[PDB]
Amino acid sequence: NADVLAFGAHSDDVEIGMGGTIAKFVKQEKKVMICDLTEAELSSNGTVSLRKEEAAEAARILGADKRIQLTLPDRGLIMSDQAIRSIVTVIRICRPKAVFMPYKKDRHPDHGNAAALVEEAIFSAGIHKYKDEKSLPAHKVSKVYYYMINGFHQPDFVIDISDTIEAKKRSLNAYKSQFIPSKDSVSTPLTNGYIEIVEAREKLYGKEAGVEYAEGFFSKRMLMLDHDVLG
Amino acid sequence: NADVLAFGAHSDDVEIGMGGTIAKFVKQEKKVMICDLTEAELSSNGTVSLRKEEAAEAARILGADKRIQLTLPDRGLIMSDQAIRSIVTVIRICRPKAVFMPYKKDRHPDHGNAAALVEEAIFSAGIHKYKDEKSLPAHKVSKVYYYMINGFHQPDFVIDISDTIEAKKRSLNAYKSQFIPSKDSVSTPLTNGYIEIVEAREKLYGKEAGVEYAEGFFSKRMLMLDHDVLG
Amino acid sequence: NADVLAFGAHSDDVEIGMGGTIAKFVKQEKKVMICDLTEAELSSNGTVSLRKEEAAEAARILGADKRIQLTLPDRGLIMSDQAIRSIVTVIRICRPKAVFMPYKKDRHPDHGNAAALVEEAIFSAGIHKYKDEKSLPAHKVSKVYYYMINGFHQPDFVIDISDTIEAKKRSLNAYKSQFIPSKDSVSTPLTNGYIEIVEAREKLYGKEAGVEYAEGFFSKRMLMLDHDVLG
Amino acid sequence: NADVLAFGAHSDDVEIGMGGTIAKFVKQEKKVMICDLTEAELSSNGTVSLRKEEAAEAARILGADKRIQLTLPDRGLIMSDQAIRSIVTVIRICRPKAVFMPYKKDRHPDHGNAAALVEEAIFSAGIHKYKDEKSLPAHKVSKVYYYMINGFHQPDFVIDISDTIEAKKRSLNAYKSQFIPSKDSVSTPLTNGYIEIVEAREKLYGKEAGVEYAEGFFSKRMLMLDHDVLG
Amino acid sequence: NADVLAFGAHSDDVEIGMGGTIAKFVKQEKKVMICDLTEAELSSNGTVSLRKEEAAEAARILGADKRIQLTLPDRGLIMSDQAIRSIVTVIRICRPKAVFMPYKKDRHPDHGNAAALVEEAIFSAGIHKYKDEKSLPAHKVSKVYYYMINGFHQPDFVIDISDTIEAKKRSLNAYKSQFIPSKDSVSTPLTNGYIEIVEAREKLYGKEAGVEYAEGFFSKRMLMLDHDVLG
Amino acid sequence: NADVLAFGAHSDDVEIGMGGTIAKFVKQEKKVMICDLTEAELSSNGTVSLRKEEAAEAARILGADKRIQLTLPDRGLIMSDQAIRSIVTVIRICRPKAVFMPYKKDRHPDHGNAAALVEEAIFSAGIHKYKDEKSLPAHKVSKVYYYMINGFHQPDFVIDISDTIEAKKRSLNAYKSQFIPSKDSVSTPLTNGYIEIVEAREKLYGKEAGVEYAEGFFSKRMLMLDHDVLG
Ligand SMILES: O=C(O)C[C@H](O[C@H]1O[C@H](CO)[C@@H](O)[C@H](O)[C@H]1NC(=O)NO)C(=O)O
Ligand SMILES: O=C(O)C[C@H](O[C@H]1O[C@H](CO)[C@@H](O)[C@H](O)[C@H]1NC(=O)NO)C(=O)O
Ligand SMILES: O=C(O)C[C@H](O[C@H]1O[C@H](CO)[C@@H](O)[C@H](O)[C@H]1NC(=O)NO)C(=O)O
Ligand SMILES: O=C(O)C[C@H](O[C@H]1O[C@H](CO)[C@@H](O)[C@H](O)[C@H]1NC(=O)NO)C(=O)O
Ligand SMILES: O=C(O)C[C@H](O[C@H]1O[C@H](CO)[C@@H](O)[C@H](O)[C@H]1NC(=O)NO)C(=O)O
Ligand SMILES: O=C(O)C[C@H](O[C@H]1O[C@H](CO)[C@@H](O)[C@H](O)[C@H]1NC(=O)NO)C(=O)O
Ligand SMILES: [Zn+2]
Ligand SMILES: [Zn+2]
Ligand SMILES: [Zn+2]
Ligand SMILES: [Zn+2]
Ligand SMILES: [Zn+2]
Ligand SMILES: [Zn+2]
Repeated sequence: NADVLAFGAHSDDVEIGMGGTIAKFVKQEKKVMICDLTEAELSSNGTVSLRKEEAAEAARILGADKRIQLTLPDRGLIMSDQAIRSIVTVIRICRPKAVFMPYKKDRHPDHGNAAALVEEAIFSAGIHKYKDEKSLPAHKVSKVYYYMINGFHQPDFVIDISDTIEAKKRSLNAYKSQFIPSKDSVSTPLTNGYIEIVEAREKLYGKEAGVEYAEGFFSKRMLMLDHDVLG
Repeated sequence: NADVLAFGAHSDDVEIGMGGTIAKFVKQEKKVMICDLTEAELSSNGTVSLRKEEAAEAARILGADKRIQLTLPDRGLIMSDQAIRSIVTVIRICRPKAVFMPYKKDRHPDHGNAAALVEEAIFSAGIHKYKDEKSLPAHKVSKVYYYMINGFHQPDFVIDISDTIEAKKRSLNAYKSQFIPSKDSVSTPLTNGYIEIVEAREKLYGKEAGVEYAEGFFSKRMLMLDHDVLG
Repeated sequence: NADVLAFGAHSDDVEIGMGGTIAKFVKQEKKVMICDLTEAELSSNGTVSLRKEEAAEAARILGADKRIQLTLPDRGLIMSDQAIRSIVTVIRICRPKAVFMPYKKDRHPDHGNAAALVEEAIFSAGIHKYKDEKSLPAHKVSKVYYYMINGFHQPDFVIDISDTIEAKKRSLNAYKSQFIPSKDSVSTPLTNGYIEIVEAREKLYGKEAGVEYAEGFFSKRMLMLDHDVLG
Repeated sequence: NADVLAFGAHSDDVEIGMGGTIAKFVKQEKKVMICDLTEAELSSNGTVSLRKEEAAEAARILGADKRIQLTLPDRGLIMSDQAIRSIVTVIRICRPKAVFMPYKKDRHPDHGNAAALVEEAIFSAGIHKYKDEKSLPAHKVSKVYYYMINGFHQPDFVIDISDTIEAKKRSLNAYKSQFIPSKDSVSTPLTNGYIEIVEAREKLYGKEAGVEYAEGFFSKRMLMLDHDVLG
Repeated sequence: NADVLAFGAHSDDVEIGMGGTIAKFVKQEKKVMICDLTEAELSSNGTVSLRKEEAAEAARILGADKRIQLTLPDRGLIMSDQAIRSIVTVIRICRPKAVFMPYKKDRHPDHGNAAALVEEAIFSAGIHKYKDEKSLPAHKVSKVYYYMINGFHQPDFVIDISDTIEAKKRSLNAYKSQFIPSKDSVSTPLTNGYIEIVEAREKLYGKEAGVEYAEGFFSKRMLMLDHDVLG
Repeated sequence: NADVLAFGAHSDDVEIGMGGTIAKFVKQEKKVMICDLTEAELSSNGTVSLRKEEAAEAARILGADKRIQLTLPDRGLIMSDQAIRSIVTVIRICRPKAVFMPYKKDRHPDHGNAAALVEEAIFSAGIHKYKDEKSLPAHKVSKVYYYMINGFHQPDFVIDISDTIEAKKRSLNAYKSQFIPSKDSVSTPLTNGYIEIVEAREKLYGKEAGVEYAEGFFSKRMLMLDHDVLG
C-alpha cells in the first residue's frame, strides 16, 4: 500500500519534476514508489546498465521504498492495449493513494505519451473485470497529479520543497552520465547547465508562493481543499 | 484579526456563493466577518431596512462574527479612488488572513465590478504610505479567493460542505423578500426556484469530489498545498 | 435515411447525454438511430446479455427506430484502421443528417477514444474511394454534435428537454443493473445517486436558458443559425 | 417593440459587422432599430453633419425602421453612471427582443468600451427601481449578440447573408467620406480597400458554413437551439 | 542541407498553406524541399499518376529543389513506430534548418495526424541511438512551424507574400484535377471556388499586417526575435 | 523620432521587464526613451526625490536618450480622458516606431492599469482631430509590445540579452532604496532577493531559446516576420 507511486518515461524524469516532493513525503514517513516505463536505451550518454545503477542511487538518496523497472521501448510509447496492461499490474501491486506522472506539454514526446498510457492504466486498474498479467484485484487511485520535466508552465498548485532542495540536487547529481560532461560524452540539452535551470524554475515557483523553493503540479481531477484553504 | 473577510456586492451574495463554507469555518472556531459593499437599494423585492434585518439573521444563522455595511451605490460600483479607499478601511480594520469575493463571470455586472474594487483594495491595503479614511496601518492579506453567485463554472478547487448544507439553506431562507413570492412580490430570477438551483450546483461539485455537497472557488494567487496533497 | 445517429461507447452513454433530446426528436417525427461501439463486457455490474435487454428497453422507451450493436472492445477503443472502417459502415447504412457522440472531457477514457474514432469515420464515410466492409456509397453527414456523459462543462448550446425529462429518467431506469443496487451489485460511481446528478446538471443548464431542463452540446463545425437567432 | 436594436460606437460600425443580417431581418418583416453612441466627431475624413446624412442613407438602404443618435464623446466612452443611463433610455424606448453590439477584441478601443457600456445598460434596463432620464418601465432583453468590426475571429455562430451581400455593400458605399478617397481625404485603414476586406471575411465565414457569404457573431448568454439543430 | 523541408499529408497541402512563402524563400536563394507523406490514392478526383505529374509541376513553378514522395496510406496516418521511422529518414537526408507541417485544427484528420507523426520524427531524428532505415546520423532541426490548409485561425505570426501571390496561384492551378471541374469530376470542397477562398484568407492576414497578402504560421517552440522586433 | 518608447507605472518597471533589451537596442544605435507614468510617491522605501536620482542613474547605465516623468498618481491610474491625453502628448513628442508597456497579468494592479491607459493613448495619438495638451500632430506607432514585471508567463517571443545581462543588473542595482535593505528599510517583495528572481526568469527564457539569458514579450498586434523565420 504505497502512499505515492510516481511514474516517469525514463529514470531521472521523476527526480527532475518532483524529487524535492518525494524527499519531503519520505520525511513525513509516507511510502513512495518510483516506476520507470523504459530503460532509456536510446540515451545519447551512458548505457542501460550504468543508468540502472545511477537510478538506484537517486532512489536511495530520496528514500524511495522501491524502484520498479518496466521495459516499454524508449521512443516507442505508442498507445497499445498491452502497454496499458503492463502499467495496470504496477498500479494494482503498489495500491497507491496518489499517482504522479509527467505533464504532457514538453518538448520530449515520450513525456506526454507516458502520461496518456498512465491515465488509461489508472482507469483500467479500477475495473474488476479488466484482467492484468498477475490477475490482481481492482484498485482505485484517489489523487492523480502531473509534474513538469522540460516545461516552465503556470501550475495548478505548488509544494514547498525549501527543506529538501539539497536532497533533490543530490538525486540529480547521481545521474552523472546524463548531466555531467566526460571524455566520451556528447552534447545534449541535459549536459549544458540543466540542474541549474531546474533550480531556477523551483526558485521562481517558490517566489509565487513566498518560500525559497517549490515544485509545480497539475491536477485534471477536481482538487478538494480543507486545511490548506486557511493554512 | 478575522481569519476570513467575505465581500459581496449585495447581502445574500456571500451566502449563495459560500454560506456552507462560512458555517464550516465558524464550527472550526475561525472568526468570519462579512462585508456588503451596497445596501441593495435597487432590489426589485423588499426595502433597504427589511433587507438589513434579513442579512443580520442570515449572519446569525451562519455564526459570522460581524456584518459590515458599506454604502456604495447598487448598480454604481464604477472603479474610483474613493470606492477603493472605503474598502481599504474595512480590510485594515478586520486584518483578515483570507479575503473572499465574487467571481467576475456572472450575468450581474455588480459582481465583477465588486471583485475589481476589492482586488485594488487588497493591494492598496498593504501599502503603508496609502492612507485610508481611519489612518490605519498596512495589512497584507495572505489568501484571496473567488466564489460563484449566478455562475456554474469549473472551479479551481472545492470545499466539502456536506455537514453545513442545512445551515446554508437556512441562511438563504432568511432572505424571504428575495427568494419567496408574496402578495406584492415581482418575478425575478431569484423568486423562481433559485435556492434549489444553488443546491443542484453544490450537489454537482460534490460529485466531482466524491462528497454530497461542495462549494467551488477560484484563486488567482498561486495555491501552495501541503496536507491536502495526500489528505 | 436517419435524421439522427447517436454513438456511445457503452449502452446508457447516449441516454445519459441526450435521452431527453432523442425523445424530443422522435416526438417531432424524426428517425433516430443509436449505435453502441462496445458490448460493455467489462461493466462491474450485470452481464453482456442482460445489458443488451436493458438497452433494447431504453431504446423502445425513447422511441429510437433501431439500436446497432458493434463489438469493439470495452477499454480497447485504440485508434485503428479496422475500428474506423467498422464505424464507416454504420454511417453509410444510416445516412444520417446529424451524428452525435461523446464529448472527450470525461473521466472515462473510452468516451474520448470513441469520439476520436467517430470523427475519423465521419470524414472517411464521405470519401467515395474509401471502401467499407459492405462496399457502400459515400455519405456526407451535415451536423456533428458532442453530448456530455460524466462531465459538467459549459456547453456551446442547449436543447430544451423540459417536456421529455420523464422519458429520459424512464430510459435510464431501464438500466437497473447499472444504476440500482441489488444483492450482488458492487459499488460504482453509477450506483450512488447518479440519475439524480444527471437531473441536477439538466436543471442547471435549464436555468442558464430560462427553462426547467436542458441538455448541453458542443459543435466543432461552425453553427449556422436562422430561426433560433430571434426565436 | 423593436425585434432588434443594434448599437455601434460610430455610424458604419453596425453596417460593417452585420449590415447583411439587418437587411435579412427587415426582409423577414422584423423591426430593426440602429443606435450610434457617438457622432464620430474625431473621424479623420468628413464632418459630423455629412456623416449623419450618410448614416441616414445607409439605414434607408438596409430598411432599418429608426436611427437613434446619442452624443457620447468619440474616444471618450469611459465607463460612467451617466453614460449607462443614456443607453438604458434607448433600450427602454425600443423594448428590443435582441440587442447587438461590437465584439471587444478590436484594434479600436471605442468598440470594446461601447460593448462594456451596452452590457451595463442591458442589466440596468431590467431593474424597475433603476431610473432612466425618461422614467420608463423595466425591459428585459432576451437575446444579446456581438458582431465583428475590425476583427477576423472564430465566431460562436454565423448567419447566411448570401441573399443580402449586395444590400450590405450598398450600405457601406453610402459612407463615401469614410471608404472612398477624394481630393481632400487623408489615408486611414478605412480608405485602402476596406469594403473588399469585409467581403473577404464574410466569404471565409460562408465557406465554414457551406454558403457564399455569412456574418459571424458571439453570445455570452447561453444559446438555446431548436429548429437549427437539424435545420 | 536544405534550408527548409515542408511536409504535407497530400500533394497540394504545402502549396495551399505556404506556397507564397516557398516561392519567397527560393527567390532569397534558400534550398526548399517538399515531402508528401501519402500518394493521395483516395482523392475523389484524378489518379495517383496524374497527381504526381501535377505535384512535379507545382514544385517546378515554386522553384522547390526536390519533391520527396512517401507511401504512407491516405486516411491511414495512424501513429506507428514504422511510420515515424520513414519520416526520420527524410529529415536526416535533407538536414533542414526549418521544418513546416500542417496545423492540426483542420476538418481533415490526416492534417493533424501528419503533424503528430512529423513532431515524433523531428524528436527521434536528433537521437543518435535511434536508427532509421538508411542508418543516417542524428540531425537537430532548429525551427518548427505549422501552416494552415483548411483553417482560418488567428496565427502566431505572418510572412508577407505580396510579391509571390501570383506564383502561389500558379502552383495551385497546376492541380487541375483537384480544383477545376471537368466532364468526369465529382463535387468536393476543393472544386467549388477553393483557390479564391485561400486568396481571401491571405488578403485578411495581409490586412492584419499592413500588406496585400500574408500567410499565417504557428510555432510551439519559443520564437526568438532580433531584426524583426523593430524591422 | 525615437526608435523605442518604453512606459512603466513606476521607475524600475522598464528595467525589470526589459533593461537587457534597452541596453541591446542602444548598442545597435537605436534611440530609446523611457517614460514613468508616476513618481512612485507611495513606495514603502525611499522618497520621490531619491527615486528620481536612482532612475536617472539607471537610464544613464542603459544609455537611454531621455527619461520622461509624468505625474499621474501612484495607485491612482484609473481610466480617465485627462490621463490618456497626458500620455498622448508623450507619444506625439517622441514619435516612436515601437512602444513597450507592462503586461497586465501581474499582482500589482498599476501595471495592468498603466497598460490600459497606454493602449488608449496609442490609438488616440494616431487620430488627427484628437487634441493633446501641446497641439501636436497625429503619430502612428508601428509596433506595440508588453514586458513582464512581477509575472513569469509563457511569452509570445523572447529577445536574447545574453550580452547585456550585466548592464541590466547594474541598472537594477541603481535602485538601492528599492532592492537593498538599509537601517531604515521595510520589508517588501522587492527587498528579499528580487534581482536574483529576475535573473532566474531570464535564465529560464534563455533555455527555451538556446541562449544564456532572454527577456519575454507579448504582442496583441499581429507579428510579421521576415529575417527571423530562418535566422
Ligand atoms: O532531449 C533530451 O533531453 C536528451 C536526450 O535524452 C532524453 O531522450 C532520450 C531519448 O528518448 C532518453 O533515452 C533520455 O532518457 C531522455 N532524458 C530525459 O527525458 N531526461 O528527463 C538524449 O539522451 O539525447
Ligand atoms: O438579477 C437578479 O438577480 C434580480 C435582481 O437582484 C439583483 O440585482 C439588484 C440590482 O443590482 C440588487 O439590488 C439585488 O441585490 C441583486 N441580487 C443579487 O445579486 N443576489 O445575489 C432584482 O432585484 O431584480
Ligand atoms: O466508471 C464508471 O462509470 C463505472 C464503470 O462503468 C463504465 O466503465 C466500464 C468499463 O469501461 C463500462 O463497461 C461501463 O459501460 C461504463 N459505464 C458507462 O460509461 N456508463 O455511462 C463500471 O462498470 O465499473
Ligand atoms: O482607425 C480607423 O478605423 C480610422 C479612424 O476612424 C475610426 O476612429 C475614429 C476615432 O475614434 C472614429 O471617429 C471613426 O468613426 C472610426 N471609424 C470606425 O470605427 N469605423 O468602423 C479615423 O477616422 O482615422
Ligand atoms: O475533403 C477534401 O478536401 C476533398 C477530398 O480531398 C482530401 O481528402 C482525400 C482523402 O484523404 C485526399 O486524397 C486529398 O488529397 C485531400 N485533399 C487535400 O487535403 N487537399 O489539401 C476528396 O478528394 O474528396
Ligand atoms: O509590491 C511591491 O512590489 C512593493 C511596493 O512597490 C510597488 O508598489 C508601490 C505602490 O504602488 C510603488 O510606489 C512602487 O513603485 C512599486 N514598485 C514596483 O512596481 N516595482 O516594479 C512597495 O513599495 O511596498
Ligand atoms: Zn524523460
Ligand atoms: Zn448580488
Ligand atoms: Zn460509457
Ligand atoms: Zn467604429
Ligand atoms: Zn491534404
Ligand atoms: Zn511598478
